[PDB]
Amino acid sequence: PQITLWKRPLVTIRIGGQLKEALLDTGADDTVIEEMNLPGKWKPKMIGGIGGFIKVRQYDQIPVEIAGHKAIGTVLVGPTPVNIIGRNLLTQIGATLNF
Amino acid sequence: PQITLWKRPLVTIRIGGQLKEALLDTGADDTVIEEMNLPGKWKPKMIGGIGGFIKVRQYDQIPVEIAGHKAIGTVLVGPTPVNIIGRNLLTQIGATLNF
Ligand SMILES: CC[C@H](C)[C@@H]1NC(=O)[C@@H](NC[C@@H](O)[C@H](Cc2ccccc2)NC(=O)OC(C)(C)C)Cc2ccc(cc2)OCCCNC1=O
Repeated sequence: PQITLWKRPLVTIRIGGQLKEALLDTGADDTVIEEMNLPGKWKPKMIGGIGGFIKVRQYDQIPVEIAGHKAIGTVLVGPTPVNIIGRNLLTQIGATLNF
Repeated sequence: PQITLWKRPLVTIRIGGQLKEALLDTGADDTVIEEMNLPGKWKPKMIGGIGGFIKVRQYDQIPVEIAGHKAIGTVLVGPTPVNIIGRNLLTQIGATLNF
C-alpha cells in the first residue's frame, strides 16, 4: 500500500504468534520491539538513538509479519516507547520512500 | 524520486542559507537539526527518542528546501548526531511509504 505521513505510520505486525502495533521507521537502522518473551537464544547488545544508549536483547532470524508481508531477521527487544520496524526489515518487504 | 532503504535515506537540505545532509525519518514527529545559530525568537522544548530526552530550541516558520522541494515549518535545534527531517516537513513534499 501507499502510506501518507499526516499521521504516524503505525501498522499491525505479528511476532511470536502475537499481534502488536509498530512504527515504520526509515530513520532506524534496526528493529526495536518492547519487552516481551521471544523463543530462542539472545545476546546482550547496546544501541543508541536521540537521547542516548540503551541495553537490548538481540534475537536473530525472527519471523515478523508486517501488514501481511513476511520478513525474517534480527529483532532487538528493550525499553522503547513504541515498537519500531527499522530498515533491516523494511528492505525485506520492498519498502521505499517516494515523493 | 524513489529512495530504497539499503542505506540510510540521506539527502541534501538547505536551511538558513546553508546546505546540509539530513536523514528522512518517517518515525520522527518533528524535524531536528544539528546545533546552528539561526536568528529569530525560539521556545525551549524537550523531545524524546530511544534512550531519553534532549533539550532543544524551537524555531517556527523556517523555510527548508529538501531535495529541491520547498517547505516551511517548525525546526528544532539541539545536540543531535544527525540532522533529522520528520513528518512535519515530509508531508509538505508529498513523501509517502510504499510497499
Ligand atoms: C528526532 C526523533 C523524533 C523526535 C522521535 N522519533 C524517533 O526518534 C524515531 N526514529 C528514530 C530515528 O530518529 C533515529 C535516528 C538516529 C540515527 C543515528 C543516531 C541517532 C539517531 N534512529 C534510531 O533511534 O535508531 C534506533 C531506533 C535503531 C536506535 C523512533 C521513535 C519514535 C517515537 C518515540 C521514540 C523513538 O517516542 C515518541 C515521542 C516522539 N519522538 C519522536 O518522534
